[PDB]
This record gives sequence, C-alpha cells and structure tokens, in this order.
Amino acid sequence: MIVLFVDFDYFYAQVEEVLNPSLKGKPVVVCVFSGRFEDSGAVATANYEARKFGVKAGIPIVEAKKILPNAVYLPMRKEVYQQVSSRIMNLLREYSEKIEIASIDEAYLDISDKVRDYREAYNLGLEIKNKILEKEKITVTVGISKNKVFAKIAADMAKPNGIKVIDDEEVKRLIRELDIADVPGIGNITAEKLKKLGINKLVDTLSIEFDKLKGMIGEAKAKYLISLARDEYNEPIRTRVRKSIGRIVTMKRNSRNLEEIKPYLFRAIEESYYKLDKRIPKAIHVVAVTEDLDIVSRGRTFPHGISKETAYSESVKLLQKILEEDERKIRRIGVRFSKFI
DNA sequence: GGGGGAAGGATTC
DNA sequence: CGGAATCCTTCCCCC
Ligand SMILES: Nc1ncnc2c1ncn2[C@H]1C[C@H](O)[C@@H](COP(=O)(O)OP(=O)(O)OP(=O)(O)O)O1
Ligand SMILES: Nc1ncnc2c1ncn2[C@H]1C[C@H](O)[C@@H](COP(=O)(O)OP(=O)(O)OP(=O)(O)O)O1
Ligand SMILES: [Ca+2]
Ligand SMILES: [Ca+2]
Ligand SMILES: [Ca+2]
Ligand SMILES: [Ca+2]
Ligand SMILES: [Ca+2]
Repeated sequence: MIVLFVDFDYFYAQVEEVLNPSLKGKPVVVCVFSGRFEDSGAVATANYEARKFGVKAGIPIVEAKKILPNAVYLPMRKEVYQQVSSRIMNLLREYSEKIEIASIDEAYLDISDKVRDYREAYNLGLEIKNKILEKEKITVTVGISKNKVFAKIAADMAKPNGIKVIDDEEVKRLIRELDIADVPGIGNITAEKLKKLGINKLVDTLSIEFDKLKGMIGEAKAKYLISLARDEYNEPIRTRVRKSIGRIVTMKRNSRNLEEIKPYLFRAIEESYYKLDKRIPKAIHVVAVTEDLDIVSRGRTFPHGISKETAYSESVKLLQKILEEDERKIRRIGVRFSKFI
C-alpha cells in the first residue's frame, strides 16, 4: 500500500498573500479577535517570516504585537480559505479515487492503483506539487509512505515547499529514533505523560506493560502507539464526514445571568443553522467556556430531526441545566449540532 | 458480561 | 490569551 499526503503550507496566511501579492516577503499574521477589547484574540497562522521571530498559532495577539508591532495583522476569513481549499481538493481528486480529506488543509491520497515503486510515486508528487501551484499559486508539501501516519510524519519533516519519502527501511529506523511527541495524534498532555512512564520512542511502547500504558493515555491511544511500534498500523484511506457543526462566541463580559446570555446563544444558533445547510441534526449541545477556560456542556438527542424552532426552544433548557450543575461564571457560549439524518 | 447508546469530560489542532 | 471539531470515559436499560 502506498499513501501520498499533501499539506498546504502556512495556509491561511498563504491565501491572504495570493489575494494580495504585495504581502509576499513581509511578515503576515492571520488572527481571530474576540471583541472584549481592541486587539484581543489569538493568532491563527503566521507565514515563515513571522514564525522565525517567535510568532506562531496559539499565542495572544498582544504578545505578538510586542514582537513584530510592524507586521501585517489580518482578520481571519475562513469562508475564503475554505473555497480555495475546496478547489485544490477537486484538483487532487484527479490523481486517485481513494482519497481522504482530513481538514481544510490536508488530504491523503491512496495512490496505489495509479502507481507502483516509490520513485514512480515521488514523481507523482512533484507533479501534484506543481499543478496546484500552476493553477492556484499555492505551495504545499508532500509526504509518502506505507501508511497514513508515516506519510504525515514525512511531510512534517520535509516542510516547507518539500516532498519526501519514507520507505520501509527508514520506518524501522524511526520506530526507534523519532521522538514520540512528534507522532500524529499525540499532544502536550499525553506527551508530558509518556515520560512519567519512561517512553520517548515508539519502540518503548513494547517494553512497558499494556495495562500500565493503557492507564495514562487511554486504551485506544495505547493500542495505537503499540501498532505503530510493531509496524502493524494500517488504516484504509477514506471519506470522513463532518459529524458535527457548531459555533461559540465570547461575551463582552463573563456572566451567569440567563437573560444576558440568551442573545449570544441565539446568535450562535442562527449562525449554526446557516452552516448546517441541507443537513438535519438529531442532537444538540449547548457549550460554555468558564472564565478559567474550562468547557462544560449539556446536550439532548431527539428521536427525529431538529428544527431551528425546536433548537431555539431546547437550547434554553440546556443552558439552564448547565447554570445549575455548576457554579463558575461564563465567558463564551455556543451550540453544536450532531447525529445528522 | 456486554451490546448499544446517550450523556459528560478531556484533547488535539 | 480564539475557536472548531473530535476524541475518550462513564452511566444506564436490559437480554
Ligand atoms: N489555536 C488555534 N486557533 C485557531 N486555528 C488554529 C489554532 N491552532 C492551530 N490552528 C489552525 C491554523 C491552521 O489552519 C492550522 C495549522 O496547520 P499546519 O498543518 O501545522 O502547517 P504549517 O507549518 O505549514 O503552517 P499552517 O499550520 O498554518 O498550515 O491549524
Ligand atoms: N481531535 C483530534 N484528534 C486527533 N486528530 C485530529 C483531531 N481533530 C482533527 N484531527 C486531525 C485531522 C486534521 O485534518 C489533522 C490535522 O490538522 P492540522 O491543523 O493540520 O495539523 P496537525 O494536527 O496535523 O499538527 P501540526 O501543527 O504539526 O501541523 O488532524
Ligand atoms: Ca499545513
Ligand atoms: Ca495540516
Ligand atoms: Ca506545525
Ligand atoms: Ca507533536
Ligand atoms: Ca499548526
């Protein structure tokens, strides 16, 4: 089996450049402003010029202006990045049939019935890696290996504007030389946990006992790391369909007043329904982020689809159920819809 | 014991 | 310090 992985480079910031070439060369920073005050939000993306000075996704806009006060701060425009993304996907879908769109900027192509030999694949990369830019002017990275995971790991290493292959021999070298923190699916919390057990390489997962491991990262996660280490990881490429659509907003003031919240919650719902498009959800969750950034949320599932009217109706019950089962003040409130018909 | 889910909390990105 | 979506873990009804 041969998996080819494409990943659009510094995507949001890269699109704002295609749309405004002048920016190419200068530090660009796409961010999300909440509203509580001027320049209050987080950074979503930054091109490499901005990154090499310490600006990366996740940090406070304030903390970034204090580093590159003279950088171009642009507001995020997801609807645009989504359309540009959709065109390229369709552009990718002309190489394989077996295709898995992971996110707005990633995709896995099972280029197996279209190719052989790694060399034959690599070439296919430089190809894809070139039609995209010809037609859309976007630069991407390609990674290719035996399974989904190593193909990604490859692309991570080989970025930016790269292409790279990890044959079966190189995989073996990695299963024992690569930091676990760098395995897809593993994050800060689970990462800073495997240490507490004495694991830093995929290979370690074989030493530790299954029950010990199973109890810090989880049974699913555990089985996942073991499989990669035994080199038994092999998941078919496929589809993936949004199983949930929702929206959350930050209120100008943290509050516990049902009347104050209601308007923000209703804005979330109306926005949510628009995105639902022609999909009927049978479940709904009200979601709230406390001021210490916790997330609490109550939902209800229905034996049939939900109408905006029922949605407006039920959400208020859920918003209360919450306000009761807890004590903290609310900062952000929103809704999520799932179990589509 | 465990299927089959709904409901609640935690993570990754 | 923002926001979207998924991912895991527990509780329940019952054969
Ligand atoms: N806290 C966050 N809030 C909003 N969006 C975020 C946040 N953290 C990360 N992201 C988004 C922005 C990007 O779409 C994406 C980052 O993807 P990434 O695949 O790691 O590639 P890269 O190193 O080439 O640059 P880029 O990340 O921007 O695409 O996730
Ligand atoms: N909750 C989740 N747990 C694990 N993987 C997820 C989750 N949600 C989404 N993904 C997957 C599918 C996404 O397309 C993919 C990655 O999104 P993304 O912004 O690219 O990069 P990344 O997670 O790959 O880390 P990096 O910052 O190095 O690029 O992760
Ligand atoms: Ca990317
Ligand atoms: Ca990506
Ligand atoms: Ca990254
Ligand atoms: Ca990592
Ligand atoms: Ca990232």
